[PDB]
Amino acid sequence: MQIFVKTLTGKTITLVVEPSDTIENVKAKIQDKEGIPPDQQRLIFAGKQLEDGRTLSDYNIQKESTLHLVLR
Ligand SMILES: [Zn+2]
Ligand SMILES: [Zn+2]
Repeated sequence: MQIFVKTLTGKTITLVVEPSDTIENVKAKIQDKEGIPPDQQRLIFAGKQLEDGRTLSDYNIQKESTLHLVLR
């Protein structure tokens, strides 16, 4: 399973994930890719604000979904 995270400049990060990954796990992967601290990261999927402790499955994030990094 992979997801796409678009940064604030529109750069695409491609991540390998699992349905049970938390948003906090995803923020750690974005930090390794781009050097963005997790506390600087805010993510949305389909208009929903994603919380660190909830999982991809909890938000119905699927293969090939796109998330966005948005302003903190
Ligand atoms: Zn696993
Ligand atoms: Zn994982």
